[PDB]
Amino acid sequence: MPSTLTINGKAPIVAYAELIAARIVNALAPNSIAIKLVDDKKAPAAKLDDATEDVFNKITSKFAAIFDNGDKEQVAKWVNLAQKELVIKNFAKLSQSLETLDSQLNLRTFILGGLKYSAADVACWGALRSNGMCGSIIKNKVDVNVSRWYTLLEMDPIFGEAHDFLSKSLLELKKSANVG
Repeated sequence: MPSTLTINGKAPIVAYAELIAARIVNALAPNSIAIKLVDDKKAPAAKLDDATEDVFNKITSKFAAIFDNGDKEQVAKWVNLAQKELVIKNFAKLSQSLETLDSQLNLRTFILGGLKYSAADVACWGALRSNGMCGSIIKNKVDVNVSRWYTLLEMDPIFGEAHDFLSKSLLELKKSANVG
């Protein structure tokens, strides 16, 4: 019986990282996680089974067979940056954090430099997807490595259609609540 991941469409910072993690898991091990929707700003952004705290890392550690690339210390640093810094809508702070990631991606396709993306990439990509402030910073401060890495991952439906998946599912949720 699958784990359940609840994703909240009225969360002011949408749990993209968590959702993409789950998409990766089910892509490689179908029916591992059942996705459930809520649409209420007075509810957790995401919940794995009954866990509301440290949800990303709980998916990641639960499905360790899938998230099997990256020294865990090094993955944690970048997951921390995404969850503690890249989601925060502060221009100066976001500028600095984006510079750190840009420098990291200078000689690398993915954050930790494998052929495969890792949890580090999932967390940072999700964080930036959730944060509307970053687009212009990335452009105007010429974080072109971030730009190219973000576009690369965006062309992968697992990442780039997560928003559309969430918004069509929420539409169908409203349509079902509204049938007479």
